[PDB]
Amino acid sequence: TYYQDISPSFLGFKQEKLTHIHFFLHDIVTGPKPTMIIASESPLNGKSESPLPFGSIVVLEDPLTVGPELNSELIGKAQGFYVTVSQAAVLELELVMGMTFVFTGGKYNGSTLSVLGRNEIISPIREMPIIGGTGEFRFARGFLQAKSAHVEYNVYVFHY
Amino acid sequence: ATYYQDISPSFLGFKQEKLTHIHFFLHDIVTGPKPTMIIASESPLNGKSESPLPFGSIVVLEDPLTVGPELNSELIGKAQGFYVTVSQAAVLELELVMGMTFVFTGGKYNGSTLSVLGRNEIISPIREMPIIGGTGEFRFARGFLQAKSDAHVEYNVYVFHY
Amino acid sequence: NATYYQDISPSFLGFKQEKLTHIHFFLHDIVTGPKPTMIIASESPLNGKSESPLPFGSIVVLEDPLTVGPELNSELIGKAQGFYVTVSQAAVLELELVMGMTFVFTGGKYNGSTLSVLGRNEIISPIREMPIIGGTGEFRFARGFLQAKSHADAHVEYNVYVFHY
Amino acid sequence: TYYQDISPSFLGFKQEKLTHIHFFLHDIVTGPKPTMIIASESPLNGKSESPLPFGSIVVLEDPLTVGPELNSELIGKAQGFYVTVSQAAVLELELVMGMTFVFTGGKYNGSTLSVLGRNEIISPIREMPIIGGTGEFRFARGFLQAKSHDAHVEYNVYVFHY
Amino acid sequence: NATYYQDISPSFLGFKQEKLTHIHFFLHDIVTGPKPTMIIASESPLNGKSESPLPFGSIVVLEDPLTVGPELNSELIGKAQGFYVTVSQAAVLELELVMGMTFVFTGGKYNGSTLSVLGRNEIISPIREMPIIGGTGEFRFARGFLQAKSHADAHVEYNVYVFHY
Amino acid sequence: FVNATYYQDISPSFLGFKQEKLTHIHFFLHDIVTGPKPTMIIASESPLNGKSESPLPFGSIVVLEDPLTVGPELNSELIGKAQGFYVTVSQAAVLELELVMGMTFVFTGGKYNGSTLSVLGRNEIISPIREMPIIGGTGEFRFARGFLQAKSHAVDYHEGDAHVEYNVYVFHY
Repeated sequence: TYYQDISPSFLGFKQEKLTHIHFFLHDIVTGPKPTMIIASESPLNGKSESPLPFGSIVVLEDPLTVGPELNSELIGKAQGFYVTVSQAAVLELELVMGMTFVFTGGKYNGSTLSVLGRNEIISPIREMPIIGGTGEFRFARGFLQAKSAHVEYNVYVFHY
Repeated sequence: ATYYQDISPSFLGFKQEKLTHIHFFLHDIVTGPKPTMIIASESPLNGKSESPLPFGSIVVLEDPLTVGPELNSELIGKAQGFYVTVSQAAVLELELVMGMTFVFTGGKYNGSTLSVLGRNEIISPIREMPIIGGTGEFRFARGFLQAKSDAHVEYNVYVFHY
Repeated sequence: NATYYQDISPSFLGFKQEKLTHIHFFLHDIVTGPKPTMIIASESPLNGKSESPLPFGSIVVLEDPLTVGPELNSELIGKAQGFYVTVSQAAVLELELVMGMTFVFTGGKYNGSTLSVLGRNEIISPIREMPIIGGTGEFRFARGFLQAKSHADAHVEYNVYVFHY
Repeated sequence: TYYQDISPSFLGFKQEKLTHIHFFLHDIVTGPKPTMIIASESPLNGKSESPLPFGSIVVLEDPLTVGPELNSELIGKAQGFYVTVSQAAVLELELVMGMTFVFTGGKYNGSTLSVLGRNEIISPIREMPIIGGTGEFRFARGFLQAKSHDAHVEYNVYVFHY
Repeated sequence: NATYYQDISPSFLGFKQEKLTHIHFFLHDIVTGPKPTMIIASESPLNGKSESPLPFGSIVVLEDPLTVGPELNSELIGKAQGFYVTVSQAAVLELELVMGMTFVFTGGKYNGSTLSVLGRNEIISPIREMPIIGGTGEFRFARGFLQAKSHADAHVEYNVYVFHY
Repeated sequence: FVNATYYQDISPSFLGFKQEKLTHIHFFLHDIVTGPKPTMIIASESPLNGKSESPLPFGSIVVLEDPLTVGPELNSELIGKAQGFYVTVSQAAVLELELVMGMTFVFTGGKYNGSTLSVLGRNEIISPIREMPIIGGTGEFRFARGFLQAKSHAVDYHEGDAHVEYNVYVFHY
């Protein structure tokens, strides 16, 4: 009535904001042309029983949609690579992942987040850290959470 | 086309600081049946000076705070405190050091207070003074206050708190 | 579990970590004896007109001892000095105060340190809160608040919560 | 020289700066117009072997100069009041001060600082908190240290601000 | 005017204040000659099939000089070491890279310190912004971003802004 | 002892704040190359393989699931595993490899079970002290900033086996 909480930008301060981003990643392995490929197959290709033996390198350019249907509203790509890092895994596989997200659509059109984290696919919820970012996401500090082709993503990141 | 939302840091356990604009009118009633201030102790050179408040006078006050400049508007709080005349020249362009607190009555900040110790020359249009601290919703306050001018002053208060 | 992790002070990397300190003491107000700790410093001009023991516009000066416990015998660890002003024109017995006082501790870690306070004191309130407006000593750069507890020659329980370095 | 340290405002951040202010406060009692008057002596004047009994109130307008000589460059004035909070003894007076510093001349022209704290005049060094400030000292969190050298006390002021 | 004031560093009172620094150097990617600065550590499986020189899934590993000025003969600042991968299925000339690399600095105050980087990179875009993911040495707790500028062998202009202590 | 009792210094969580902590972590990384059950693989050979004189030629790519123990013995209490990759990145180097690594420590045991840190940095294996940044974390280690410091306890520079000791300093909430 006689008071309002305003933005520190009024007095010229650059407060940090917390931003929750939601989207779906589609790693597509079957199709006329898919989205990820084996950049270098694992030396134990012949011996392991795993479809992706220890030490496979995969690179990927997965689209990011607003909802779980593939033809949902595109908002960005996830580009980068993962690497198979569980010697014992056969199907329940474990990955280290180095991907960046690039967004197109809205405030964050052009802004990118970077990730490097450990993803053990069998887990219901999988947590990797938001390493940093560009554009609006400069000075990013945060994490993400992937549930599970198409994976639900929940990103929380501090920036300005 | 909205895959994002700027959530509050409280969602993750953090307690970010906030900036609040407070706006209200202060009523120094000097004449009438019960006035709002009184001269708790007078300057030992009262008759000598042509000033109504010779250097070294001490007024105590209790001025109501209203949403609008009419005294009848919604009363949101009150200023209590004192001030000291601090210019020797003086006469009518008085200079005061004021120590005073604001209490509020209703709203988010029902019951919270703000304290201020500062300096104003009444003759100037903008007078700035600091928010030295606060209680309640205004714990840990740090900010400033801008006053615009039997009397009614316009107050703009910018506070950081949590 | 043998343990391979411990939390350390940010001191070890040269940072000056902000600490929150909880200070607990009793403030005795001796109105008896040949040396009272308080005094009306400037009575109100409406002294005779009003029925209050301390009418609108009175000014009190105080020099009160601070002890670790509620008995005066307990360790003297400080002293509050300052002043306050009655700021209710209505009040007869339900006084409203503005206080400008500073706590100087003579005690342990904080011997020589001070906290300053300017705030409001409704004397009907069972728990009254005032803000820590700044400090010196270990209490340099202090931000915080303060809570005084007492119902209506006595004493008063202080709990202080003050961030500093 | 392939690298250089830049201020955070290049990226639009409002970084906090630590400022050291040096000046001399002049405490004039002798002469045709001094700088402090006794606004209210205590009800224990004669009953006290003391020039300022417990409970005296003094109001002050003191000039702040660059050097120790009243003639040196004038940069501001201290205004406010202080209250004698020590009983008996005397010469060993202890005072709680509420004053503000208003600065002329400089990048801090028209800016103020506020102080409320405890002055044991005996002490060689006396420390007091900077409780808030205005102008360029909005949100000031700091302290000052006064060194006891008519009088002229050396002040050294250490203020965080934006 | 005789100035009565001065700004100090907060370390005068013990604090370890954030610092923001600009670093400006040139990175040279010699892809041609007797000794280049990178090699194709793992060729992409779709070599014959793709038209681009560096097909999706290629891994390059680099150890590139950093100079203060754009001539390779310029004063040497440090190394950029690391890897990148081509992350665009359709690109033929307008490639897209996810890059992972470090900068060792042998120069002045920052001798021995490192910064890390992991981000996107559109080779043909004029301004290429990548995050500073962290750092060692003086750049512990590094936080920032970096901008690379080139044109439609090589040398690329680098401007990095980093917060640290 | 005495006059010491009226002040107590407490967690700013008592007032709802989430103060950042500084955590020191100490473990031993075990780099097993030779023998029947090793923790490494050369996911891709350097094209320099035949020509170069280094055991791990420039442009090799390794992938590792190294174990983390509290003490120097491999028999010691297992506290985590390090997983990821690195690339050889010095062309002059023969024995004194230069590595760029990207890797994650997942911890099993105690306060930090399931929490990860992630690391991307240079390490110059011959240095007596190798510093590498902590680039982010998860679980209890969300919003992590910090750095490692690895020191070689035992090491064979021809066969590649190592017992490295790590000391990580990380800030978080």
